[PDB]
Amino acid sequence: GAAGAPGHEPLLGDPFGAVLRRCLDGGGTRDLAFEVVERDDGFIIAQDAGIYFAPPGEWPPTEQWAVERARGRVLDVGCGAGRHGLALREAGLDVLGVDSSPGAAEVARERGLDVLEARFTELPARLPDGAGPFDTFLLLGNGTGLLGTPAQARETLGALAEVAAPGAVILGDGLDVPVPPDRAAYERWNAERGRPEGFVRIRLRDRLLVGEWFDYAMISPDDLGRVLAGTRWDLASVERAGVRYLATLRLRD
Amino acid sequence: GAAGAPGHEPLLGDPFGAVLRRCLDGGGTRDLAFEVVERDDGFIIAQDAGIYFAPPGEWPPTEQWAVERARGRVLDVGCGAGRHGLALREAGLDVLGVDSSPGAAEVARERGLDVLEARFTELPARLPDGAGPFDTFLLLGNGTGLLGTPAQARETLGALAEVAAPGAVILGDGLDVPVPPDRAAYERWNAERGRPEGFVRIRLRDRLLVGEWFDYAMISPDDLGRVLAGTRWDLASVERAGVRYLATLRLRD
Ligand SMILES: CN1CCCC[C@H]1C(=O)N[C@@H]1CO[C@@]2(C[C@H]3OC(=O)c4cc5c(O)c6c(cc5c(c43)O2)[C@@H](O)CCC6=O)[C@]1(O)Cn1cnc2[nH]c(N)nc(=O)c21
Ligand SMILES: CN1CCCC[C@H]1C(=O)N[C@@H]1CO[C@@]2(C[C@H]3OC(=O)c4cc5c(O)c6c(cc5c(c43)O2)[C@@H](O)CCC6=O)[C@]1(O)Cn1cnc2[nH]c(N)nc(=O)c21
Ligand SMILES: [Cl-]
Ligand SMILES: [Cl-]
Ligand SMILES: [Cl-]
Ligand SMILES: [Cl-]
Ligand SMILES: [Cl-]
Ligand SMILES: [Cl-]
Ligand SMILES: [Cl-]
Ligand SMILES: [Cl-]
Repeated sequence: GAAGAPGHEPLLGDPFGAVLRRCLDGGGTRDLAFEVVERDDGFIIAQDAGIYFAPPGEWPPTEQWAVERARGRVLDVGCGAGRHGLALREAGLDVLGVDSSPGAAEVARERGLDVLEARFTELPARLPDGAGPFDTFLLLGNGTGLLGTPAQARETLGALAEVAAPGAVILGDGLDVPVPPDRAAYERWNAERGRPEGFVRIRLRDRLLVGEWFDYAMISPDDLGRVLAGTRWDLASVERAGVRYLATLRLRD
Repeated sequence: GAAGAPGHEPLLGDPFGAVLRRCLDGGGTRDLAFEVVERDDGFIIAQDAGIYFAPPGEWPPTEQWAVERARGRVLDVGCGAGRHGLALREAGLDVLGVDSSPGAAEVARERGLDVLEARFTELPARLPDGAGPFDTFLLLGNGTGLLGTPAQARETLGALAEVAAPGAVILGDGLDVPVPPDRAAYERWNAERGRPEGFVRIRLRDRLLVGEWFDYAMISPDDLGRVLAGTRWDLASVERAGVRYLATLRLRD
């Protein structure tokens, strides 16, 4: 049974940024605020917003490796509260963040990171002329699964190519997870609806705010190679730590 | 917009116990599993399930005081994963827990607490003859707000009276919180619907499980005294720590 009644129901908004702002205001520690995710079948999962404020030593190893390898002019793509870009800025690198959540951008700015609020496909138009071109793009925090469906992902990758320096790389992490029977049932629903395998349609919920539906996935390295076919990016290497991986994508002409 | 479609929608079940079981299986530490609460207007809040496995030193002070004052035969009413009763059992007391969630009861049992799975009003019928009568009842974890609406609360208090020893006490904690404009709007909806002030109608959500709707409240000490009028329990004392309080209710003939 669905909750809500006309006049007493959740409103479209920025729950992601609201959660981050509450967490920051409380000290940016764990167990202060939680990100809640609802799938389009009503599946509910949550995450502690403190992970967006954790120091480099507490990140998954795939994220640590990406930040240890970053060089040159860096774009932190979907920077959240800025944890990756902030670490690079303190290490002396030229770093810019981009996030679509207005509240997330404000939090990241408050912490000290320059951030453009924009959808990724809008980057070539909204960036200043003096920004970039970028040598390293960060797509961290299951970044490869936040590119969207293959269509959307190739559109984002094309925008990144337009603002990339020759020889640029994407350092993007992802998840290669087993499929429980629950998840297999959802994949059957994807096929009935003519949707790509591996993707879920989810949104964030917080208090009486709901976010817009977006596509999310745990993409294996092999499925990532198929997305890159037709784009200027090549999968160059993959390193694994358990179910996580860090992929290096290399740009060509 | 509501999530879910016929055939791909959440099912009635025991999300509370599912969350506790996942947390225990991971070591019972923080940031493993989260309790997600949905109000009947779609308001979403979450809590870390690790709080149900925390040691006495990490509890709110009102809960610590109640366990420090417990004496005699103890009933832990709504014992969750058993944290309060387990602490008393290790200190040498005769303790029994009661919870309505089958999964919660199993977790508490696995940790070492004797637990009856029952609704509170069923206690006189379901308890063995050799159990009790009880000198101390624990209602901890905003316990006074989990008694339900005044009607339900007086029914529970009557059941506890039937299994109480002469001179028994309830040690019950609660929350005396300010009312934000959001919450004031919900209180106006309560009045439109002929519902008691202070109560919210909520349910738990986890994965594709939903729990039953139940009533929940943050009741001030003065409102608690009104509930007790008509029952054999008297509000004897209140001690405060911030917005939390610990009330001692004393049984009379
Ligand atoms: C992380 N936070 C930082 C400060 C320390 C405390 C903590 C916190 O704020 N909430 C923690 C998180 O879970 C608690 C317990 C939890 O168990 C449920 O099933 C449930 C239903 C809930 C529910 O329906 C509602 C609310 C809160 C609900 C709630 C719960 O909240 C309202 O807030 C909005 C309106 C509404 O409908 C808390 O333990 C209660 N709590 C304890 N101290 C409190 N102080 C104030 N001011 N508000 C509180 O709520 C509160
Ligand atoms: C607390 N846990 C203990 C072990 C360590 C990891 C952690 C954990 O299990 N999930 C953590 C918690 O948030 C993550 C990130 C988070 O961000 C979102 O917006 C979101 C949508 C999600 C979503 O729609 C779905 C799922 C998971 C979603 C999810 C997220 O999950 C599926 O699980 C069910 C089906 C589905 O629709 C995680 O970071 C991803 N993650 C990282 N390692 C993982 N290992 C496996 N086996 N599964 C994972 O998921 C995973
Ligand atoms: Cl988490
Ligand atoms: Cl450099
Ligand atoms: Cl900025
Ligand atoms: Cl596609
Ligand atoms: Cl919590
Ligand atoms: Cl004793
Ligand atoms: Cl038992
Ligand atoms: Cl009532």
